Amino acid sequence: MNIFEMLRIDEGLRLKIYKDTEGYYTIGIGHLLTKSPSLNAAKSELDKAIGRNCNGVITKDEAEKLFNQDVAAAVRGILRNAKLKPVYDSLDAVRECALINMVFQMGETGVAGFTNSLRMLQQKRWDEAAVNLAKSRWYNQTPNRAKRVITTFRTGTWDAYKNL
Ligand SMILES: [Cl-]
Ligand SMILES: [Cl-]
Ligand SMILES: [Cl-]
Ligand SMILES: [Cl-]
Ligand SMILES: [Cl-]
Ligand SMILES: [Rb+]
Ligand SMILES: [Rb+]
Ligand SMILES: [Rb+]
Ligand SMILES: [Rb+]
Ligand SMILES: [Rb+]
Repeated sequence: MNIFEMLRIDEGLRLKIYKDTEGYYTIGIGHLLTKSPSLNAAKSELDKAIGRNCNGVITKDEAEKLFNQDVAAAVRGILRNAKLKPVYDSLDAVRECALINMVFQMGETGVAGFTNSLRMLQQKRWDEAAVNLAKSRWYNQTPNRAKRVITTFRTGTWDAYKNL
């Protein structure tokens, strides 16, 4: 298990534009296209992302291309974010994956807002952090995915993903 396998479990793979858990147009492995309700706006974003005439459909290789961009950019953005960088650097490589997962799902700014949980993580107060992380819209709206991510933070193991 690694970050790619983890997010592939959590996000799935779809080759046609679809609506994510929040109702937003998405494709591939959790590649958010737009929050607009206009499918045409989503289709324009897609063509621009891939560099061709897709009208809503991509290949697996293309989906994987966007996914590695998105993971790379999540890591890079964490390391440029003054709130998230110290926490990332303080964490072991398994727990880092949980942080990348959260940023992938809810964006940098959203994760950086978990001030109290981030402090508990940097303090290595794992069960306290886990309790705090669950007190969130995040957890309420996607509780099974959040449980998996939280278990990864709490334990530093892949127990919540091994054989998914
Ligand atoms: Cl439209
Ligand atoms: Cl993009
Ligand atoms: Cl604790
Ligand atoms: Cl709490
Ligand atoms: Cl869920
Ligand atoms: Rb998804
Ligand atoms: Rb996403
Ligand atoms: Rb729509
Ligand atoms: Rb580290
Ligand atoms: Rb905050």
